[PDB]
Amino acid sequence: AGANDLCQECEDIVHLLTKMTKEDAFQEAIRKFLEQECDILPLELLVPECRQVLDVYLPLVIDYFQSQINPKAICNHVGLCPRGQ
Amino acid sequence: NDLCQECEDIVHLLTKMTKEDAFQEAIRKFLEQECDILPLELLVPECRQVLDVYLPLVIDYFQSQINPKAICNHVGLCP
Ligand SMILES: CCCCCC/C=C/CCCCCCCC(=O)OC[C@H](COP(=O)(O)OCCN)OC(=O)CCCCCCC/C=C/CCCCCCCC
Ligand SMILES: CCCCCC/C=C\CCCCCCCC(=O)OC[C@H](COP(=O)(O)OCCN)OC(=O)CCCCCCC/C=C\CCCCCCCC
Ligand SMILES: CCCCCC/C=C\CCCCCCCC(=O)OC[C@H](COP(=O)(O)OCCN)OC(=O)CCCCCCC/C=C\CCCCCCCC
Repeated sequence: AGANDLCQECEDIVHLLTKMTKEDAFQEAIRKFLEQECDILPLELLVPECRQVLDVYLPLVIDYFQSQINPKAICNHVGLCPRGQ
Repeated sequence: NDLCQECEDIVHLLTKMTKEDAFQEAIRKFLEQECDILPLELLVPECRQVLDVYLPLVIDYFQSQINPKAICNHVGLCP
C-alpha cells in the first residue's frame, strides 16, 4: 500500500516543482542556499568546483521542470512506477 | 503560488516516501547506475562511496523528528 503510492507521491513532488520553478524567487532562494553550501563542508569536497557545477546545472534543472512537456516521466525513470506513470 | 506551503508539501511527501523500503531500493539502483556514467561519475568523485554514505543518512533524516517550516526557512522559501 505504501509502496504502490510511491509513483503518485513522486509525481506530486514533480508537479510541485513545476509550479515552484515558475517563481524566480524560487530560483534565487535555491541558488543562494546552494552557493552557501558549496562553500562549506562536506559539499565543498564532495563536489569539486561546486560553485561552477551549480552555475551550470541549476539553470538546466530549473529549465527542465519549467519547459518539459512531461517531467513526471522522471518518476518512471527512477524506478518508482512499476505500472507506468 | 505559496512557495512556503509548496516546500512544506514536498517535505511531507518525502517523509512518506522514505518510509518505504522500495523507495530506497529504486533510488539506490538508479543512482548506482548514474554514478558509473557521465555526468555524475565526474561531478562526484568516488560517487558510489558517496552514495553509500549519504543515501541512508538522508532517508533516516526524513524519518526523524524534523521541523518542515524551519527546513523550508533554511532554504529560503518560508519567512
Ligand atoms: C549533506 C548532504 C549532501 C548530499 C549531496 C551529495 C551529492 C550531491 C550531488 C549533486 C550534484 C549533481 C548534479 C547533477 C544534475 C544533472 O546532471 O542534471 C542534468 C539533467 C539533464 O539536463 P540536459 O538539459 O539534458 O543536459 C545536461 C548535460 N547534457 O537535468 C535534468 O534533466 C533535470 C533533472 C535533475 C533533477 C535533480 C534533482 C533535484 C530534485 C530534488 C528533490 C528533493 C531531494 C531532497 C534533497 C535532500 C537533501 C538533504
Ligand atoms: C537542497 C536541495 C534543493 C532541491 C530543491 C528544493 C525544493 C523543495 C524543498 C525540499 C526540502 C528538502 C531539502 C531540505 C533539507 C536541508 O538541507 O535542510 C536541513 C539541513 C540541515 O540539517 P541538520 O542541521 O544537520 O539537522 C537539524 C536541522 N534539520 O540542511 C543542510 O545543511 C543540508 C544541505 C545538503 C545539500 C544538498 C545538496 C543539493 C543536492 C542536489 C541539488 C541539485 C541541483 C543542481 C545543482 C547542483 C549543486 C551542487
Ligand atoms: C527531481 C526529483 C523528483 C523525484 C523526487 C523523488 C525523491 C528523491 C529523488 C532523488 C534522486 C534525483 C532524481 C533524478 C533525476 C533524473 O531522473 O534525471 C535524470 C538525468 C537526465 O534527465 P532525463 O530527463 O531523465 O533525460 C534527459 C533527456 N531529456 O540524468 C542524471 O544525470 C541524473 C543525476 C541525478 C543526480 C541527483 C543527486 C541527488 C542528490 C542527493 C541524493 C541523496 C544523497 C545521495 C547522493 C549520491 C549522489 C552520488
